[PDB]
Amino acid sequence: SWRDKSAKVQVKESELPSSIPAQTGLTFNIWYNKWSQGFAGNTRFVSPFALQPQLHSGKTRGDNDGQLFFCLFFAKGMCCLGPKCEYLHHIPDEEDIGKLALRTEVLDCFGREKFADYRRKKNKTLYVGGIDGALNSKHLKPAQIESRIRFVFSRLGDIDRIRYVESKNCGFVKFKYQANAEFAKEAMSNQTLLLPSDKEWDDRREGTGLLVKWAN
Ligand SMILES: [Zn+2]
Repeated sequence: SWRDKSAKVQVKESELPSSIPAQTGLTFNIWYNKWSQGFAGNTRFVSPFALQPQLHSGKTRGDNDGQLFFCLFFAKGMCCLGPKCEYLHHIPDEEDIGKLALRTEVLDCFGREKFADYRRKKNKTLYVGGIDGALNSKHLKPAQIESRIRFVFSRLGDIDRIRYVESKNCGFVKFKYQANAEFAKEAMSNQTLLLPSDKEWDDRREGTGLLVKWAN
């Protein structure tokens, strides 16, 4: 259990671009967009960092300091603080979500303004696009592709239903809880769908990262 270990450091500070911003801060998007644009290709970059929930999740100072919000850098595999982090480093669970419900209805699980409030039904469904590209056009059949989407998303929260739609090169992932959809959107954006066992793994950065958006 994540409760029985310290959160792992995911990256060294020196691997990240300077002027590291606060996750809820004024400049986060300027900084992150600049980061993204530094990568080659015209299509969405494939992030060199990734959350590995089992390996990475653990206690942080946030767990002991009354923190209710989750670490955005953690979700993206790029928190350099590990157990020093004042935000949470685990996958949101029912208990966390209950506490968040009492605390706010305008902020997401990361402490940012909710998407719905700047453009009653809580949206818990994500559109996942660019699947073929995130596999470097590997020849997989639908059963295999579905298994991969299910695997990576199910480790980010309780899944209500998942659908892979071959004709549209996309998937739809509906979570039981909005908090997990919020978390998973940040975790999976720009990710590869390749696995270490794939012949293509070493060349994963030549793909195009997953497109993950709120579904209609
Ligand atoms: Zn963190």
